Amino acid sequence: VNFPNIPAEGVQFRLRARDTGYVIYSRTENPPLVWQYNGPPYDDQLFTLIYGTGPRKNLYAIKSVPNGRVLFSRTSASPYVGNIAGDGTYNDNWFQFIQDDNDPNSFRIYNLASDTVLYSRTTADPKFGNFTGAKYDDQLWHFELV
Amino acid sequence: VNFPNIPAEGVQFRLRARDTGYVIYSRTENPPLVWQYNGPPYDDQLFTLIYGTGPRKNLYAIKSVPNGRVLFSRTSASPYVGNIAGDGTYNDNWFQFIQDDNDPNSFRIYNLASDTVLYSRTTADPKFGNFTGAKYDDQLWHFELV
Repeated sequence: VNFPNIPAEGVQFRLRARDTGYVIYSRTENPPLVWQYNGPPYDDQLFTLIYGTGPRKNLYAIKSVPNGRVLFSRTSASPYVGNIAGDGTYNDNWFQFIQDDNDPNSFRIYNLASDTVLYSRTTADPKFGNFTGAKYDDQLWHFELV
Repeated sequence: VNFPNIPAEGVQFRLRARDTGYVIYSRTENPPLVWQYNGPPYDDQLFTLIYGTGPRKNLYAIKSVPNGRVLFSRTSASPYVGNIAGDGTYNDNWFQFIQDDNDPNSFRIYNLASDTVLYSRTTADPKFGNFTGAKYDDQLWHFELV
């Protein structure tokens, strides 16, 4: 089931993991350019969505407020999760927000191209990344409106 | 997780529901034109897949062997599940085969355009159809190679 409370285009938010409470950042210098962060609010944690239409209905690109790059999530080469210019030029820039089957206020950030979800955890490296497999709580996210 | 054993293009199969044991048919006369059936093998139960590429990577159109129509699954207007000419001209012609997380030998037939899965049951009308909501065993299918 698609998440029923996806922000409108233009609406700013952070992506905060339910369990760790960490947020995603997306920046242009100092790799890793996309990772998780536990600390104060900074601009590179801010996103809006580009809504897919036509064949991309129910998919979205996740676009950085300060730098305009969109996220990607792939398994073909490193970095697996990253950012790129182009407003969703690449197929692996397109994400589905899939409501959790138990917690209606959380969702997984699912990539159709790579069949992966994003996760945030505290112990096992890599502590942020993408994953194809079973459902775990560390895959659950919130849109934190700002 | 995408079902790991999706038939090659050109390979014929029936779509058989795990629990009811019914198969899907897709025909051109006698509505309903797409429905479930418990009976002898007929050619209108045979399908092959068209593999999506580009924005349709990991999606598939489900094409009738005898009549060439592809399935659709929609919520805009009746019939909700049906067939139509072409090789997936329409966005609701494109399906994802999503492995069940508990029974690795079964999958759901998921439509990205309509956010629905196909189901087969013996109880309430409509006994075959599409559905947006919780996961149930009546949504589980097999590819039956012929």
